[PDB]
Amino acid sequence: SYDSSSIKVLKGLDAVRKRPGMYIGDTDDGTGLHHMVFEVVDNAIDEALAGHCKEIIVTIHADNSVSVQDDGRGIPTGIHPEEGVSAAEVIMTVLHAGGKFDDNSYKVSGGLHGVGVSVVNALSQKLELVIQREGKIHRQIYEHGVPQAPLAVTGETEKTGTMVRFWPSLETFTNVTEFEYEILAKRLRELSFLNSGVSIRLRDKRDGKEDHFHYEGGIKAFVEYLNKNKTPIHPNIFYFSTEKDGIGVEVALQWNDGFQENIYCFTNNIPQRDGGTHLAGFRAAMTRTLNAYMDKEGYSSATGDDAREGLIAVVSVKVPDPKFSSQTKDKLVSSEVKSAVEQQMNELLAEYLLENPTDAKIVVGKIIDAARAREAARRAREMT
Amino acid sequence: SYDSSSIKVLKGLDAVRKRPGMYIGDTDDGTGLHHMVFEVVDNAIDEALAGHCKEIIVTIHADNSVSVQDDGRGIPTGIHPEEGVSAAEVIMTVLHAGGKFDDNSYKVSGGLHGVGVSVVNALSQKLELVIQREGKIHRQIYEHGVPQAPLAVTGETEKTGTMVRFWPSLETFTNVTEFEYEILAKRLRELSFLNSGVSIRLRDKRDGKEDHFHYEGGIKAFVEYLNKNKTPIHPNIFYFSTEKDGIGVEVALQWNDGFQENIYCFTNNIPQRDGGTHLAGFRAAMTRTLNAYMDKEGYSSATGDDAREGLIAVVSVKVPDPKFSSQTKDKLVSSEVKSAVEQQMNELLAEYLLENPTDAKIVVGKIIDAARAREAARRAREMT
Ligand SMILES: Nc1ncnc2c1ncn2[C@@H]1O[C@H](COP(=O)(O)OP(=O)(O)NP(=O)(O)O)[C@@H](O)[C@H]1O
Ligand SMILES: Nc1ncnc2c1ncn2[C@@H]1O[C@H](COP(=O)(O)OP(=O)(O)NP(=O)(O)O)[C@@H](O)[C@H]1O
Ligand SMILES: [Cl-]
Ligand SMILES: [Cl-]
Ligand SMILES: [K+]
Ligand SMILES: [K+]
Ligand SMILES: [Mg+2]
Ligand SMILES: [Mg+2]
Ligand code: NA
Ligand code: NA
Repeated sequence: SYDSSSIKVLKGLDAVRKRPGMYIGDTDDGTGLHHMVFEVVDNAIDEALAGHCKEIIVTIHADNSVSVQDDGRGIPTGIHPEEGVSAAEVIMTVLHAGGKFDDNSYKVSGGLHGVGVSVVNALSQKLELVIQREGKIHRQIYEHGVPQAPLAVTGETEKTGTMVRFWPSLETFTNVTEFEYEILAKRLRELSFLNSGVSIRLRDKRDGKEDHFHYEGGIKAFVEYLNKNKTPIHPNIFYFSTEKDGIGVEVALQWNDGFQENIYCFTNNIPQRDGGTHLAGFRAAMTRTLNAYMDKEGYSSATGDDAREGLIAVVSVKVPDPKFSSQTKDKLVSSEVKSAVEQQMNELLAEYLLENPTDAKIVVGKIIDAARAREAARRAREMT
Repeated sequence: SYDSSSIKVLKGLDAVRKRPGMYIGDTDDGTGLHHMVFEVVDNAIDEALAGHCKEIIVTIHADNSVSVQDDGRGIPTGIHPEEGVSAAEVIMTVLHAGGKFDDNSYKVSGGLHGVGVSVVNALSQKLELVIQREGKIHRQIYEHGVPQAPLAVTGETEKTGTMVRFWPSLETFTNVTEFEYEILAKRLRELSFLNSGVSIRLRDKRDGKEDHFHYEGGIKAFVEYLNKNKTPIHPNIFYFSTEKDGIGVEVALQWNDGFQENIYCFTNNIPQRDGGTHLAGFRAAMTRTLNAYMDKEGYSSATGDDAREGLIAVVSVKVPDPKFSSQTKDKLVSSEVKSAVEQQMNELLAEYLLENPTDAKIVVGKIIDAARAREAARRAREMT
């Protein structure tokens, strides 16, 4: 019988547990599990982007929980007038609730959906929240998203910040259920490059391992680190940072003598594994600008792929209201960011090539050599 | 000032309009726009999977709206006791509300989130809903998701079905704002192959163009259609359909003399452009089974990629509760479907090769030739 009683409305966080795929991704291969940490980290990084957080401490506890402490402003603790409970509880228990739906609290933020930490809460057998703010320490415990008591003052403090510790639910997560130090370290190291001046610590209470990430030199240094084990073919890393028409575009890149292409794209410090409009705009501008240079200099045929070979690049955009295809933010689907990246790249890359002739001639040589190798491969295939 | 007044809860469908990327995808390149149609179509296809719908009519109207009519059971019209309005209105106005959170109404369905048509409604300047059910015709109009009046009986009928017509909001959709016949036709043709016995019609009132898709022969015929403009190298399409351990696995495939790999994956008739665990399980089983055969027959080194070359395959799984990484369902993230596909493929592909020696020897030859071409390409690159 298919009728009005067949229609069910999922309330609170029930939808997250029912359909975890669309909120956290793969609950079996470990990617979703670690994404739980990243949602919490991203919220602390947003306090850092806002200029309020200078230290983030991530700890893997010996009981397989993870905590993230920041020294930001603290999650608001006061009673939310409409909802009638602490704003912190609203944040933790309500989907599409948060402080990033305008630019008053965070001018630019990786967070935008009002979903992330409420997902972590929904999918955690236990979550502990400690907030330092307005001279007071506040604490609350959740179990499978359900607050055990209202947020309560437990003492006094001169400090501000938020600590979230969570124990993932094994009713949701399967197979890969332990946290992997290196997965967290990779992301935190990257975040240090992306946030100069923010101390990021990782501590593993299981074996005593720890790291302190506080790189200077930003995404240019990130490119150096990424080319460390490789062989850069020219010495001057191309770098710029601009802010035009509301959009920040920061790019660093350098070619090596290998044959892989590694372009790391970020939007408000969140990586897009699956690329997007920023990547599209980067590729379009590289192809145009190199072709223009080779034409002008009489080095001209090479395609976009030949320029890709041996390339390491970091593309980091800052966008007031970006659009991602999912909660996990693997792909940027904002057409105006393609235009911004493409335009800034076309201008500044052309200038780089004019200002650094030694590097330009090396890169042209590399593109030519890639095109020659591609044609030889093609001819060899045809002939078998 | 960052405090409890900074925290905002988005209600009703406001979150969909605020953050359309995570609900419909790209609102500028036309993919999201057409996805609006596909959400409505998928709901009608689910009535077909349930055995209640035998005809679906998709119409592109001259005012740039689209309608989808089905002859299924009809969206329930009775008052929802908890919500206090028609179940149809709950469906249209509430996220994570629907009839696919258990298997009582639809044993297997592409729909699972309780989100799709409410998104279409949220992002439409106008939506018209007409439901035929329990001897009555019911109608309701929405504007930007807001019902203009409660669902009302407008007359009598011996028929059942649902008609949704929507006019997309240009406050959300930009650039590509007109519907493209061929985009809809591709998907509807595919759905006809996937749903033998369901008549699917497409009509364009702008120019009078129409199609009637009612292919027989299922996914085997789909493979024929896909190889039509190519040159199959062996005559017997590998095909099976099984249902084991709660999971349906249906595969058809055939090699052609070209060099592309085209594997079309589906879960409950919804395509995964970005692949997933079904694709992973398919690839794993092809590699194992071909290698085993070549070893046994003394034809053995070829990798998984060499088997990929010239391959056309359709992989269609039927899953009680699949997991997708997003509302647009581009990627299947269900580890148990990898195991089911891999296991069924290993068994039945091995049998196919034993039963069809002429085809097996041709395919082995092709894999060998691909491996030879790959090595020649590699050697040619190294030598430049
Ligand atoms: N560490 C923190 N410090 C201060 N405020 C925080 C912190 N973590 C969360 N918040 C607040 O809680 C809100 C909700 O967080 P969350 O559910 O993660 O959604 P979001 O960050 O807004 N967006 P998203 O992560 O993309 O879903 C944020 O918008 C902030 O207002
Ligand atoms: N054409 C239809 N015929 C009958 N029932 C329908 C039809 N369209 C929608 N429904 C009902 O409306 C519910 C909500 O649809 P919708 O918001 O699209 O979510 P869903 O189909 O359940 N899941 P999803 O599409 O993955 O978000 C469905 O689960 C059905 O119960
Ligand atoms: Cl407050
Ligand atoms: Cl009813
Ligand atoms: K939230
Ligand atoms: K719905
Ligand atoms: Mg967040
Ligand atoms: Mg649906
Ligand atoms: Na914002
Ligand atoms: Na179901």
